[PDB]
Amino acid sequence: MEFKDFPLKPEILEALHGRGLTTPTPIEAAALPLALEGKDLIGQARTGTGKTLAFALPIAERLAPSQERGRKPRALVLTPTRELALQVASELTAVAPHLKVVAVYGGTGYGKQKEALLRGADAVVATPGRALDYLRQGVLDLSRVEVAVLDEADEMLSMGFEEEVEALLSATPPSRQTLLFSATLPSWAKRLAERYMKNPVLINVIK
Amino acid sequence: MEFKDFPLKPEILEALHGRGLTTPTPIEAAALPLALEGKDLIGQARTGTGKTLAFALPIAERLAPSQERGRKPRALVLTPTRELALQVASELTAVAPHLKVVAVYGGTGYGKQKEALLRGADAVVATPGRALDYLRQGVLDLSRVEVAVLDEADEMLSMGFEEEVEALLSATPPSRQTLLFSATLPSWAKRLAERYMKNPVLINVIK
Ligand SMILES: Nc1ncnc2c1[nH]c(=O)n2[C@@H]1O[C@H](COP(=O)(O)O)[C@@H](O)[C@H]1O
Repeated sequence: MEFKDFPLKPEILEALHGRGLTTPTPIEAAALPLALEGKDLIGQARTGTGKTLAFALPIAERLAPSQERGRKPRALVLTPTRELALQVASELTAVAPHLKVVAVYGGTGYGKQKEALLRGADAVVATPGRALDYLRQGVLDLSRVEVAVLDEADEMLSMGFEEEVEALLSATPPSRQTLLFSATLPSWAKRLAERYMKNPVLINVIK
Repeated sequence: MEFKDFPLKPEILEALHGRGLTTPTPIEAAALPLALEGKDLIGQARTGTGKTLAFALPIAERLAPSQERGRKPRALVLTPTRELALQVASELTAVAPHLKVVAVYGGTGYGKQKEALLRGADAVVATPGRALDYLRQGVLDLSRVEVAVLDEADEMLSMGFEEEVEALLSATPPSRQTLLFSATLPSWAKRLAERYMKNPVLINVIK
């Protein structure tokens, strides 16, 4: 199946087409039917392998546009690094032209990102330490998150973000959809699946 | 996604709708994009009903009608039990109305099944012992198999059919597509995968 073969809004298919994005990777191909219907998934694939559309398209498809000033984000993507936050945000912004996407990461000041959150966001793509700095401040409100994504969860674990990731997920409604990407499914990932996911389907494309 | 949302032939969708089946189960939904594109998959789902369309629809879609007298099957579905051979043959028959499906199983004589095979077959659904016996007789020819399915591999193991299943797989062309369904993924299944499958994606829906 090409992306054209999935039940995607015409505007999303045209945004894909324009970027030369035609063909889901195998993890995407298997994940999309479930993810598009709101189901929780664990995607296990070789690190850095392409899987972004497995969560970006479900976010694009699930979230209608909003103009409401100071609205809280309806999608949260946690990723380990600024570099991945910037790359994912860019990919998501391109496939969800209707959504306000804000990247959040430390190693710079608070003002700029604080002002974006306070203005409005539909999707936040965040490194966990900086994201948590915001929740306890009262600036990041996670009470409307509909879709949470854990990107490169093994790296988040190796970096020592376990407690931050958990606290951030705990600040979201358990009624959300959760998508977990882990190369190796270590004990922490399995704890996440048990504590923070609902009957998640495992898709493993490490051949 | 409903079955109508996949790229299936209209006559196959009509066959499904005529059986009252509109919606894939999660295993079916996640499997179909890859299976319809000819890729190998391991589907980990509970024993019993709920998985047939993950292999029956790819078989229906992949195989064009043929009228050749005495033709050899292009799909082989192995089941652990005689009851399931009959059940799966019936299910496949219904969704592939353009194909001749022949059930092969013990617990009865050899004549009717042998006559059916000699007349010709597009798909054979078999228990492993009877299938290997007909292979040895030169009645069942597996040289044209394009799709091989192992439905309920765990029971095949517990019943002691490992040798027979491996011999049958070995008798088919390695160019084929292979779909393996297992509730537990025991070692034997993993070694079958390693030997007989091509970079399979694993999809585990067990709750
Ligand atoms: N279906 C798809 N087609 C093309 N590029 C994709 C894709 N899904 C996906 O995530 N990408 C990109 O592929 C990148 C990874 O590619 P890699 O490093 O494995 O060559 C990801 O970071 C994305 O930028």
